[PDB]
Amino acid sequence: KYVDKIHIGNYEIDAWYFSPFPEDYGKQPKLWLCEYCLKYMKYEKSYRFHLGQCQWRQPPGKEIYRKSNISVHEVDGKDHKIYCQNLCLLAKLFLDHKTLYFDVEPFVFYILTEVDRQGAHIVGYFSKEKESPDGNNVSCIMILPPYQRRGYGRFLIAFSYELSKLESTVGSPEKPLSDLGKLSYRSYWSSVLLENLRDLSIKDLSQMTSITQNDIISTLQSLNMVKYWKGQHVICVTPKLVEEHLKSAQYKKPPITVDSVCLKWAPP
Ligand SMILES: CCCOc1cc(C)c(F)c(C(=O)NNS(=O)(=O)c2ccccc2)c1
Ligand code: NA
Ligand SMILES: [Zn+2]
Repeated sequence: KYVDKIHIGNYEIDAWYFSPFPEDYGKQPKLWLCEYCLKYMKYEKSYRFHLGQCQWRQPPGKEIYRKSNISVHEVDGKDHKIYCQNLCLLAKLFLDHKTLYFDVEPFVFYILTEVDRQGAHIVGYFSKEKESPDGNNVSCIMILPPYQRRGYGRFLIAFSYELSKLESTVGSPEKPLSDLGKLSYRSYWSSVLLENLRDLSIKDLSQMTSITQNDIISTLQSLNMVKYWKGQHVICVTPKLVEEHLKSAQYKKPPITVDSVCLKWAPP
């Protein structure tokens, strides 16, 4: 029997996938998780006692982004091993393709939280390899179900690319992406490139956005905005065609913006 249900904060959440919590934890009808330190527990009573005792009111690591009540914490896998292991076990409940949960030292984790009077409440995260040979600026990215499709995933996607910009590099999320992950990345890519085309070669768009040329090309192909000439993809769009796409339905929800002014981060 596997963990099939968790209590975290004020949410009960059904699992989507197997995650390798220890066997005696999976046998319980429900797993209880401290929303601040991510300690997982077998019983409501041990959960209630921990809450009265736990002094954490936010993730560990350093707050590298804060605007109003939106906050991002950078957490090194080597400095906060247990925390990051528990984060990975949590994420695996909602990610089919994640495979790494206990060797967290090669990773840095970026925790998105939403703050109120009580503390900084975890929304989701993405992990990133400290040294990515394949040029991946995201290893795994996960939004907890009650926060999905509400702008938090787009924020985190945009955030990963702001780091890539500061690193003077391009990057792409590690594949395979989840079903909702694909739609989210394609929508973010379209929004960003269409906005830049409204306000340029494919190499220019890549340097301005840190989106890889392949991801730019595949996105422009889905928008039918690229011509092919003698082995080279070429951007072929009229300023009116861009506006037609942009005012369409799906680009109407107001995003949580990444304000680079509020991002306190220096590249390694
Ligand atoms: C738990 C498994 C998957 O977890 C995720 C992962 C990602 C990358 C997500 F983006 C989301 C998510 O919630 N997307 N919807 S969205 O934020 O409103 C959005 C709107 C427009 C353009 C992009 C995103 C959930
Ligand atoms: Na649920
Ligand atoms: Zn705790």
